Amino acid sequence: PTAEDLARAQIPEQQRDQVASLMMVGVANYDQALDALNQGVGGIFIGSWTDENLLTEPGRNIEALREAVGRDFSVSIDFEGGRVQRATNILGDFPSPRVMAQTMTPEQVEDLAEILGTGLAAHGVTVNFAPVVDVDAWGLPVSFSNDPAVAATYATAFAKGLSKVGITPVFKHFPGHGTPALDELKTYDLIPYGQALSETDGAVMVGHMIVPGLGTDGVPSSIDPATYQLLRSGDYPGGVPFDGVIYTDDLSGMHSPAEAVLASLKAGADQALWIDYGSLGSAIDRVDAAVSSGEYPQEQMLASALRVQLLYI
Amino acid sequence: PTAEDLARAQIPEQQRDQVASLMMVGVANYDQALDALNQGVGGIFIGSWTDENLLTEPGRNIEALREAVGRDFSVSIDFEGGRVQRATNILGDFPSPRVMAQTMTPEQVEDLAEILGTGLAAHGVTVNFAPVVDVDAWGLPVVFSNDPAVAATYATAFAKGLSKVGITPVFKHFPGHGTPALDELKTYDLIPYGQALSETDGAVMVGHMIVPGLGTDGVPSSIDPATYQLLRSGDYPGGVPFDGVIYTDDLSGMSAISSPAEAVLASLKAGADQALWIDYGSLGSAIDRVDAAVSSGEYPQEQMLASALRVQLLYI
Repeated sequence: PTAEDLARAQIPEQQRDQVASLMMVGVANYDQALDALNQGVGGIFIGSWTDENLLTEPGRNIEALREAVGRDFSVSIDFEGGRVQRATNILGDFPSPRVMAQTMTPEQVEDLAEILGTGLAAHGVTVNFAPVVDVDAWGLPVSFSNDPAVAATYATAFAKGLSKVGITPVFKHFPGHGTPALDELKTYDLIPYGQALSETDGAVMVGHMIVPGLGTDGVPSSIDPATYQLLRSGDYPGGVPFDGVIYTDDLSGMHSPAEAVLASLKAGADQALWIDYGSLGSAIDRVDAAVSSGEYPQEQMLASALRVQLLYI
Repeated sequence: PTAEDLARAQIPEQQRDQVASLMMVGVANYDQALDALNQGVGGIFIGSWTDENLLTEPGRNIEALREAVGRDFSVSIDFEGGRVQRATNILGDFPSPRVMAQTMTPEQVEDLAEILGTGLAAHGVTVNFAPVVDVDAWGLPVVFSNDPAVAATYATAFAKGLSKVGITPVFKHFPGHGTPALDELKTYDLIPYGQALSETDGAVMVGHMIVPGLGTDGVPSSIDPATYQLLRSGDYPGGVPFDGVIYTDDLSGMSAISSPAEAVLASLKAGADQALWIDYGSLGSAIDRVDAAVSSGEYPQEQMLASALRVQLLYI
């Protein structure tokens, strides 16, 4: 059968569970994770402060979660290099992107991601919110004169090593940094997504920056429909259309959380990421009601739910 | 012209510089490091106590130290995985040794150490106080539980990876963390040193633990001469004689189970080649204390110079 037809068959039956699958919440421990997944959430996020026993404690780690929940779900982490977190004592860390491109070859970085990704996979991570593809992050510090082709080359290698061991890489943060106008992003920070999305299977995460000339004035990109339409169409130099899953950056570090979740989904996101402090049920209430009222059109919601289900096939 | 001849010729001229070459201190920043190095210290130790700019700031990094100081010197770091006491975050980190053994092959661990070591080398590191060879660090938590052959296999693979990129690995902590009696260590925590010291060029760090059945009752291993004699002779199951450089664990934190200048002298007298400590305020005092001990014969001159030769060999 067709993979899409198989995923369509895995879309949840109840509408509350359909919209819940479009959300991904940061969790602090095993209990919070199980409570979120029992409400239908499509995935959980392991944050910098997340209890490390959730990775290592037998009977109360990710394998136990998959046991207690009889469905497929995503497990994300932010493992991009050069940043200590609770999970570092367990899983290690990449160097900072600047150190990797300064001192290693693209082949070493790809081989490094395969090895480190092996430890991530063995602990039940399925999504890594990395690599950064910001051009200046892979270059030397201090408008600038870094090379987008370098950022594209190393990000592509990094992502290929993760994919070899079954970890979905996610390029971030679309459409890039340096608030410079869209035209200036198209000749610089947008270039790496070209090679990134045409040579790997990675997903994309949209950031909160406000881009003059993209969509509506003063609106963060993560909740502006023009951002997602740009990603879908690929209408930028070197861009290729993208029909995979689009994540948001953490909507809590941006509105109320529930309104921000709905705002991002309505704009075109497939996975609304945020650090849940208990408001998950209120968000599901608000988003399910928007589908019933027509504020969130049903076919857009179901098209996103199909993209989410394709992750598990 | 042998390798040992070339190193013997680079041994410092004055006796004060000779004994100071047997010391290695933690440094807080570039200005402190350059001041330590102009006092003749053999090497510096980068850690969580160190200004991160010392690794990165142009004109104030390690490369700039090597330009300001004529002679060769060592730059150590503790970069091992699973420890919170990290010098910096820009270099990445290994997974914990348990995670490495659980989830990766020894071929992956070797290649991992070669890759991460490349970043360490490009920032001026020459010595890495890793790997731990304790059997339980490489196995599951304790319920003869874990297999010393696994610790030996992975610690050896880890060490070979660092060497490929010019970083000296240091096996630690001799004669073993776990305090069980020497006879017990001989059947367990001492086993990995056999493969480590016969298959690699790694150095060895002696710890501070008090081992019953080894030397004087109640004396930490780092200042007991019997620890170093055991390491030199390889007088334990599977052990080979080791004539490389022997480090002490951080002398500036030896616990109350037993002054800084006296600790340096005691560890060198006992057989160490590199007296290591973190709090650099006592460097001048230690140079004075050990220098006078060589003049008075308390620290025999041929022992001190043999150690100085081992140290110079790291640079040839």
